[PDB]
Amino acid sequence: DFPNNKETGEALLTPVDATASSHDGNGPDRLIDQDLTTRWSSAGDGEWAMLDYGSVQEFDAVQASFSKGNERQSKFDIQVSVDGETWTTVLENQLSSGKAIGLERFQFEPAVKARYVRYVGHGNTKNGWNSVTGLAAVNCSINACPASQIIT
Ligand code: NA
Repeated sequence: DFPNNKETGEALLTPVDATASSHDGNGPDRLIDQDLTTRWSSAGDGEWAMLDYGSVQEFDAVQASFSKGNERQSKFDIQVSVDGETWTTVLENQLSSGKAIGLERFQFEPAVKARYVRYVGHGNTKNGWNSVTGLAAVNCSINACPASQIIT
């Protein structure tokens, strides 16, 4: 329902750091490697993974791909922050499609200011695991927001 999305745009920004509240060895670096075969995994409600973009940027969406994303739905919020201390929730009570392993986009408007973007997990529809294979913040005004990342 965002009709101004485009199929091409500028390169996605590269985070300067990716961190997490915890993980099982499958660390948050595996969010940012453009590889569906690697994941961040952390069990429990409220565990998080955070991307630091190094400076304040504007974003109106995330794209995320989910472990076993064709078998179960992941539950999550997205928060952002200018300073890394005060957080704003931009997406709440999100649910992945449960219908694909590739990138899915979760978009809002308008774009907001953020240096730091974080995925706050609430497990999945089968169990408490937060297991994500890819995460990136995006700005649909300047980056591609492909129709193929709307799953249904
Ligand atoms: Na990965």
